[PDB]
Amino acid sequence: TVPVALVTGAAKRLGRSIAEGLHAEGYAVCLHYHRSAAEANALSATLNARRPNSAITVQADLSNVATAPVSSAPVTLFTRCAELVAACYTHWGRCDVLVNNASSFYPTPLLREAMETATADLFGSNAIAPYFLIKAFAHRVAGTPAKHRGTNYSIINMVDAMTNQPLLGYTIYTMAKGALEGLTRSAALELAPLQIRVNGVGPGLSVLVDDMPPAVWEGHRSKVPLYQRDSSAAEVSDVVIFLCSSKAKYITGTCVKVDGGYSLTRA
Amino acid sequence: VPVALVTGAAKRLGRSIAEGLHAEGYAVCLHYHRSAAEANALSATLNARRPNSAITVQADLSNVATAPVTLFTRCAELVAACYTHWGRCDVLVNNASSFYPTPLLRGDREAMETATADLFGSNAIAPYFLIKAFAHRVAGTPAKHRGTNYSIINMVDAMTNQPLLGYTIYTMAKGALEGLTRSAALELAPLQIRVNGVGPGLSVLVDWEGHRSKVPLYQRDSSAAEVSDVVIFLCSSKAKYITGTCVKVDGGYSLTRA
Amino acid sequence: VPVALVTGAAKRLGRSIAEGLHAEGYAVCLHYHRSAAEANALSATLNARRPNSAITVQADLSNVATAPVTLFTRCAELVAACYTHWGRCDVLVNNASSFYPTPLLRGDREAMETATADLFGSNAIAPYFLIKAFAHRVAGTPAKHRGTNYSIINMVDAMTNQPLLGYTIYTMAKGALEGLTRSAALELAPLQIRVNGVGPGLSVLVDWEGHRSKVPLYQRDSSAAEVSDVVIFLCSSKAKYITGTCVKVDGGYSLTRA
Amino acid sequence: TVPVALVTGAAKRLGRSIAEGLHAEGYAVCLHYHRSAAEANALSATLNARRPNSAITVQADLSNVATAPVSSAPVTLFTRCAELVAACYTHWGRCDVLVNNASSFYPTPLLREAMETATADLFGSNAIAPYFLIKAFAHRVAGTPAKHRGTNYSIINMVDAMTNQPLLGYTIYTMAKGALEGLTRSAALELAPLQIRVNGVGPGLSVLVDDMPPAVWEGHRSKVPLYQRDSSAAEVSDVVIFLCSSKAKYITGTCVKVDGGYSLTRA
Ligand SMILES: NC(=O)C1=CN([C@@H]2O[C@H](COP(=O)(O)OP(=O)(O)OC[C@H]3O[C@@H](n4cnc5c(N)ncnc54)[C@H](OP(=O)(O)O)[C@@H]3O)[C@@H](O)[C@H]2O)C=CC1
Ligand SMILES: NC(=O)C1=CN([C@@H]2O[C@H](COP(=O)(O)OP(=O)(O)OC[C@H]3O[C@@H](n4cnc5c(N)ncnc54)[C@H](OP(=O)(O)O)[C@@H]3O)[C@@H](O)[C@H]2O)C=CC1
Ligand SMILES: NC(=O)C1=CN([C@@H]2O[C@H](COP(=O)(O)OP(=O)(O)OC[C@H]3O[C@@H](n4cnc5c(N)ncnc54)[C@H](OP(=O)(O)O)[C@@H]3O)[C@@H](O)[C@H]2O)C=CC1
Ligand SMILES: NC(=O)C1=CN([C@@H]2O[C@H](COP(=O)(O)OP(=O)(O)OC[C@H]3O[C@@H](n4cnc5c(N)ncnc54)[C@H](OP(=O)(O)O)[C@@H]3O)[C@@H](O)[C@H]2O)C=CC1
Ligand SMILES: CN(Cc1cnc2nc(N)nc(N)c2n1)c1ccc(C(=O)N[C@@H](CCC(=O)O)C(=O)O)cc1
Ligand SMILES: CN(Cc1cnc2nc(N)nc(N)c2n1)c1ccc(C(=O)N[C@@H](CCC(=O)O)C(=O)O)cc1
Ligand SMILES: CN(Cc1cnc2nc(N)nc(N)c2n1)c1ccc(C(=O)N[C@@H](CCC(=O)O)C(=O)O)cc1
Ligand SMILES: CN(Cc1cnc2nc(N)nc(N)c2n1)c1ccc(C(=O)N[C@@H](CCC(=O)O)C(=O)O)cc1
Repeated sequence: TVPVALVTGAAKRLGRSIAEGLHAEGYAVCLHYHRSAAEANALSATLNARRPNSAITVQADLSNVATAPVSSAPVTLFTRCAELVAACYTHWGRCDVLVNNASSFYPTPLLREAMETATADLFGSNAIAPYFLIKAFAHRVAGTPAKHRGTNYSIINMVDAMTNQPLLGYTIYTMAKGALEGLTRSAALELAPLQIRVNGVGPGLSVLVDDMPPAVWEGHRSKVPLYQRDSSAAEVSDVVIFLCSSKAKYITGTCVKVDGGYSLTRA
Repeated sequence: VPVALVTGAAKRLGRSIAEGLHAEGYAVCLHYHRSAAEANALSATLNARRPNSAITVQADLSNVATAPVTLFTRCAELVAACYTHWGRCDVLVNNASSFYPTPLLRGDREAMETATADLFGSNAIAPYFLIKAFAHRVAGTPAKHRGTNYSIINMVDAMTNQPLLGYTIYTMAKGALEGLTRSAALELAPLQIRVNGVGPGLSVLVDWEGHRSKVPLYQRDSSAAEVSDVVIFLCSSKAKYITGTCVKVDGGYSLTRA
Repeated sequence: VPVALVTGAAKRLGRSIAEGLHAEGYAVCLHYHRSAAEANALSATLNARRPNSAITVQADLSNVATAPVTLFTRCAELVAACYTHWGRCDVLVNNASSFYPTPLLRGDREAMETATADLFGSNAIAPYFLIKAFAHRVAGTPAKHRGTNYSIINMVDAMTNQPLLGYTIYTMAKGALEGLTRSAALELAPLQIRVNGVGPGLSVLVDWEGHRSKVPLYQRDSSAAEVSDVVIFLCSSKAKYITGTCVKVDGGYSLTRA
Repeated sequence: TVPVALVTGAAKRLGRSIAEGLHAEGYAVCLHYHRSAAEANALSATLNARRPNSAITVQADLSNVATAPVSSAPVTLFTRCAELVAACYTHWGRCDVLVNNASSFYPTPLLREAMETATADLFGSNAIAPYFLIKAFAHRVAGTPAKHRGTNYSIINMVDAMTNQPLLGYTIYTMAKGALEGLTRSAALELAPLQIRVNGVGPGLSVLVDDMPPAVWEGHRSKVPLYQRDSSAAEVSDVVIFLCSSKAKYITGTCVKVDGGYSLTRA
């Protein structure tokens, strides 16, 4: 049987490595994107060239805002999330794995309309959208006759090993990852009767090159105890792939740091 | 005369905190949403004990616009009310909180959206804006006239790490509130504003034998004072080196397993 | 008149805790190992303030036999000393602790063995036996005459989760002490004995700019009182619902990263 | 190249599944035992029959006590630990992985000579021995010319997902696993310059059958959220095997619970 994975924010960086890793194990993957349409579609062609009808793309703004319909009233985040899960059942009749990877990240310093949009985008992508996606995912397994349910349902939330040692100026982001840790434990307990495992993976510093200038990149990366560098995308994605595997079937409600020991440091 | 702003101060733990802060000598702003009678009464009682020592401000802390006025603005006005009235705000206790189920399994969408805005707003988004407004006011006060003992206390939950079945949005919001405690504690340290949490286990359940009987210490839920006295302590000059920490007040219930 | 047993009470934080407990009215047993002069002096000062309010007992708390006498026996005698003298022991503060490096990399074996016995004994094995002896005495006292406020405070470390390079045995012993706090808090709940921890960050470093300057709140280490006042609070009847918990007193240093 | 793993307490149950799992990946394994000599030696024959010269056995009491020499003065735990690591270099010239699995577990209620032996056995097996074994392991890699060091050194400590919700009456055991968590973080930081990763795996309830009578076994196992049963030995060992793999190379200083969500419960 060919299981299916829905990966949010899958066009590049960590999300693309998670989609590639799952595809390498045999999963058909639904690649969600927000602004990186070209990149998502290129990845999709690359995957379908390797194995036909093994990848599809779907667009969505996961911020906690209402959007205009694509054909009466404004569409809610809840609906958009339900439609992402639906795309998987419509195309392949199942959704075995959900990886909540999409996430906005920018400052919200404590010391007008921008603040409201930042709250909805940072909390929606990192926490409210994952909540609605898990709810739609669980509803679809619950509506599937037991004799037709898959045998290895897994949800992975991408959290952050370092949020307990806050990055100064990123309060809303930090709060939203703490809510995501709370969703991981609450959903793991609640969904355990359906055999749906829910776990987190929390990178420390990963693929810094694209986000920081040389000198800043060098300076951050030097404080990681193990290897004195940021991780590669595969160093993170291989752990997500292992948690979705049948070998990790007794693991639920846990968050695994993939941080090279950065959380063990002190100023 | 120091000033304390207590959210959800009309009754139960919020009332107990206001009383305790009032006994150490603070002037207290009693925020309420639906409990106007109870709020006004408490205020009258406190003013009877010591004139012009209590006021009341109403506000919905759900993350919704009202007749428009955003949540932020409402939060800022609550902080502005302490200044306007008494010219200062030294303590802030984020206690108001909605709490009911949001089951993952089994007009409905609109109610779901109201529930996320109410549970997330009261437990996390409002506390954030309140913290941001409190900070902005301390920063704007010339160093020479600042208070010497600014403390912000967030009421968390000792048991959210062992989730209550069917309360996901609430649990997620308390997790966001723990994050806010650590982040604001770090960022507001230069202004000497301490930010800490207090996490009750089972408290004032009546205001049940199945639940109470599982608490290791005393086999009962706590009284309101058993929690507010901890909150007053954290606000005292003696807990001056304590910041970014959450103190459980749960009789050992978090030490238990099924 | 309640009685407190403070280990490593001769100076620094231990001295500050004894002073603070003495000011709330407790009779205090001042344990010491090598600091006889300082211990005896403190005792004289306290007895000058209030007659027959302080004593001194010497004991090595390393996990070694002495001239044989085991550590357990020595621990039991320390508890027996409070009873013998004043007929009661209501509070126990496990503060004594050895702290020096045990590097993983780069007669030697005998010194390694002395180091494990001293660091593990003082920070964890002694506290265990002391707790076991304290419990045994409360259990043996007819319910009718027990105290009404038994508290055991273990001095932990807010920063052991971000280890100091080269102090493995010490870090492991503080981890064992956190375990003891939770286990004894759960097991001693029926006898109403509370067991909690207090974890300093950087305190009384002189009794350094590199270290101090990294503390978010105040950019300095704490004073002794900034830590002992927390310990006295936990021992007070007002923190009666608090059990099995560790309170950090670190100025936010545990919130930092390299 | 054939890497070597030293597994303590490897004769049965979880330890034997960890040794079997590592051997299946190609490692030569040194099987340490204390009282289960016959069982250790049988496993050793089974492994060597599958692949010659791939398994050896070594005996040792890991309690923090001195023992009589096997040929002047009484031998210390430190020496016995160093000799376990030495056995691997003597036989195969290397020791790539160390799994600290051996552990005593029995009550030490708070409410004569037995207490001293319990303290040394419970703290030695669960914490002091792991400390000395890691120290000997690190010393041997440090003494190996860099050009000859292996490329994937990993130490795994078996901890306990449930020690933060203490089992009534097991104080010394609980304290010793807390010290083992402290050793995991301290050693991960200190050894990171040598690229030696140190992580923990913490089962919840596993292979209960042998340790509990039917009715008690049934009652405990029913409180696990996921599956309402205790785990199998492989459900735990597959996670240890994954953490020793090159795919887990950016993970250090972390403890992964394998508990079916049991730590998420409350009384
Ligand atoms: N990189 C690192 O060091 C760290 C990573 N993590 C976590 O790992 C995960 C992956 O990290 P990384 O690859 O760096 O993440 P990115 O910052 O690269 O974001 C991944 C994607 O999320 C999407 N996204 C952002 N906002 C929205 C939105 N409003 N609606 C829908 N999608 C949105 C984007 O899609 P598009 O481009 O299509 O718009 C983007 O490509 C994240 O959850 C992150 O928080 C945690 C700690 C560190
Ligand atoms: N009680 C317990 O066992 C526990 C409590 N806690 C925490 O302690 C704190 C106090 O607990 P408790 O006293 O039980 O709290 P309540 O359930 O009694 O609520 C306190 C108050 O908050 C207010 N509130 C609710 N929704 C809103 C809203 N949308 N806008 C503004 N105000 C709102 C109410 O005001 P009004 O009545 O005026 O409308 C209410 O009186 C809470 O943060 C709670 O999560 C943690 C764990 C356990
Ligand atoms: N100071 C700090 O920054 C921090 C302290 N803490 C903790 O707070 C507590 C108090 O700290 P601090 O005041 O610095 O402690 P110290 O380093 O000053 O030691 C306190 C005392 O413990 C005693 N002691 C040491 N070894 C033994 C032994 N083998 N047997 C009996 N007694 C012994 C000593 O007694 P004598 O002098 O009479 O021999 C000594 O005065 C400790 O548990 C410590 O780990 C935690 C983090 C930081
Ligand atoms: N089973 C479970 O539910 C749980 C397991 N864990 C942990 O997982 C690991 C494996 O668990 P499990 O298989 O149940 O363990 P066992 O209790 O079966 O013990 C494993 C082995 O440890 C050895 N051992 C005990 N004392 C000593 C000693 N003094 N010196 C040397 N070796 C000694 C034994 O060797 P021999 O037989 O050769 O004497 C024994 O076979 C342990 O660290 C345990 O604490 C944690 C939580 C739950
Ligand atoms: C660790 N990290 C990498 C990084 C890149 N993309 C991500 N994307 C998401 N969704 N989540 C992350 N955690 C994330 N992290 C970082 C960390 C700090 C700064 C940095 O400090 N940047 C600010 C400035 C710092 C400040 O506000 O003081 C900037 O915008 O330049 C950048 C990237
Ligand atoms: C601790 N608590 C009291 C209580 C009362 N008011 C509060 N108010 C707020 N704001 N926050 C709280 N945590 C809170 N807690 C509890 C604890 C357990 C259950 C109980 O087990 N309840 C469920 C079961 C859930 C379900 O199956 O729907 C329920 O329906 O409430 C209720 C209240
Ligand atoms: C917080 N502290 C003060 C201090 C003083 N006495 C104590 N006494 C006890 N019992 N426990 C403590 N934690 C303690 N702490 C510190 C903190 C850092 C360093 C410091 O960085 N030191 C190293 C570096 C280690 C090395 O490379 O060997 C050292 O040699 O002590 C020293 C003392
Ligand atoms: C979860 N577990 C399985 C089990 C079996 N072997 C192990 N072996 C080790 N080394 N470590 C473990 N954690 C471990 N755990 C348990 C848990 C409780 C009891 C049980 O309660 N046993 C006591 C009695 C309980 C009590 O003392 O009150 C007994 O000896 O019968 C037994 C096994």
